[PDB]
Amino acid sequence: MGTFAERYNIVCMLGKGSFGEVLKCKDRITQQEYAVKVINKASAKTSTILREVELLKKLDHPNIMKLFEILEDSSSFYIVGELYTGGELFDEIIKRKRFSEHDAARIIKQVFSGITYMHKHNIVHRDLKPENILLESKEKDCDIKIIDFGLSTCFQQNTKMKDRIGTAYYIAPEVLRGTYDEKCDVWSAGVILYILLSGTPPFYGKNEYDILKRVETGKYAFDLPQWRTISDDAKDLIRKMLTFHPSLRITATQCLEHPWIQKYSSETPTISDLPSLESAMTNIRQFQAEKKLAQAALLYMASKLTTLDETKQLTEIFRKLDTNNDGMLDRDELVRGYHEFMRLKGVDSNSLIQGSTIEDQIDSLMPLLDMDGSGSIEYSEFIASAIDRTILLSRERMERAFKMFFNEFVEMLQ
Ligand SMILES: Nc1ncnc2c1ncn2[C@@H]1O[C@H](COP(=O)(O)O)[C@@H](O)[C@H]1O
Ligand SMILES: [Ca+2]
Ligand SMILES: [Ca+2]
Ligand SMILES: [Cl-]
Ligand SMILES: [Mg+2]
Ligand SMILES: [Mg+2]
Repeated sequence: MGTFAERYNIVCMLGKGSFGEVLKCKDRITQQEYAVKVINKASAKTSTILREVELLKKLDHPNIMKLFEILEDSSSFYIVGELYTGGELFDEIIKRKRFSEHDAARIIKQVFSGITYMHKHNIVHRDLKPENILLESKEKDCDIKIIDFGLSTCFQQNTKMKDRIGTAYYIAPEVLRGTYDEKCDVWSAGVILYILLSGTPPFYGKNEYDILKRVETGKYAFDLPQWRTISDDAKDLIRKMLTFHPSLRITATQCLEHPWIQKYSSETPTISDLPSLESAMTNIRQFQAEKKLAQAALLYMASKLTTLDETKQLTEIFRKLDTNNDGMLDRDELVRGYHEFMRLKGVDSNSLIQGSTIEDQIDSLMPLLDMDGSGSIEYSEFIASAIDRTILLSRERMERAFKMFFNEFVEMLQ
């Protein structure tokens, strides 16, 4: 475990939910701010708790809440995560009341990418709804972040503190029968998508009694007038997600790959991205030239101590390279991105041999950037190798890296 009070100062409260309370805290050395969920230990239901929390920490996906550490004192567990300032997707729906097909697809693609990644890691959300999706900031096209999952097996929730009425719109019919498989998240995501495009829940009613009665029948329609102005492709995706029988309901990956999603997720590099692509390429080569000790040390600092404001350019590059929208870079995506980079420069990729091809270059690189051997370059691995090492050289950040384990320490990093 570890000592929370030594490392962090509590600044203010941010919210209260089912499992505990969420506060803003500040790292005493770096002054970097974080969100911390504080859970009373008597609420447990600590060895297996830390084991399941460890899996949560290693989730590394741009649309999933990022957790940095779990600390403990005599009364509480502290789960310290990235701080998001844009509020709940719920509030954005209220303000806009509904979204263009282009805007809805961009939002729901991120939900699909996050849920796919969760399911591949054997995690079911079980309460997916707009109140549990935060915007990372107030910036226009910012990433959304799925929150509020993973603790239901280890800790006792207070049913009162959860917004039951809100949840009811979103629950799959099999949940009313005691079932919580992966497919229930797909149904909830389909309710979200229905709402993004129409502004209205597909299963609706005055109060919770009428809503749940409609959920149990599974019956919904595209009868509202605004559905006449919405494409058949979007309706086809919704019909596949809101299938009554979970066995016939499509998977999250099939959601992510649906043609309607692909049409509006064509982000690809352009001439204006060349400065940052060139920046990323130089830093990656330097990273791939440093020894296994330096590399693992750099990954640790980039993934835990960098800020959203410092990774924003690299996050846009990552998204443009991520052709299949799953929030990870596979071998072919790096090869294609390399080819696109050269094309944008006006350079024939065959000039490289005069001393190997893009394909040989990437295949030699994959074992060095995929430090965890996952088969793909996750977000934190890309940032660590592509970030300018200069920003990681902050004295405060070195101080924090040291304290987690000095004059010699600083030189070794340098
Ligand atoms: N990472 C975060 N950044 C900012 N606010 C958060 C974060 N996590 C939770 N919150 C706030 O705390 C509330 C309850 O959190 P939760 O119990 O995880 O649903 C959320 O609805 C947000 O208002
Ligand atoms: Ca990908
Ligand atoms: Ca990996
Ligand atoms: Cl949490
Ligand atoms: Mg205490
Ligand atoms: Mg919540």
